[PDB]
Amino acid sequence: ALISRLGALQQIIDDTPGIRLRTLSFDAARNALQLEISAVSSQALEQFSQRARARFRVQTGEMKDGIEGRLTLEG
Amino acid sequence: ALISRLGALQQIIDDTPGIRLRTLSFDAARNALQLEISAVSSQALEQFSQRARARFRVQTGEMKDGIEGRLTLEG
Repeated sequence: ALISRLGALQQIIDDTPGIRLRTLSFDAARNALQLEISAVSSQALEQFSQRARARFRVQTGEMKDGIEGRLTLEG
Repeated sequence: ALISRLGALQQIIDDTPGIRLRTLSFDAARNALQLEISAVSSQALEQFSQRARARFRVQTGEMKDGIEGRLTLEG
């Protein structure tokens, strides 16, 4: 649930140009994985959001020379 | 660094009676993995701390019906 989802997420990050993992947090009790993404542009972040949405449950939101994305996955 | 260390950590958690992962956080920039452990007792948390210390760099500290451990790994 954690280890296997992490590999999938890392694959999508790695496959997606213009994206880096900035931070990641996991809460066992909520079985929730919170991800903060750095992106070169809004276009790159949308590339990533829809790839993540294709594999997992949900779009990536928020956003803050400096674009960030927030994907809370639940399982 | 993240994916491979996670599997090692999960092995030690799983091998150690009386321990559960409560939360986990990773900061890419510090290449730092923060772990919060729930334990049945101080004895279980010491069992875990020394296993983690054997594989990684550092002892697990803090502590807070409710014992917790904090292992910040750096890589």
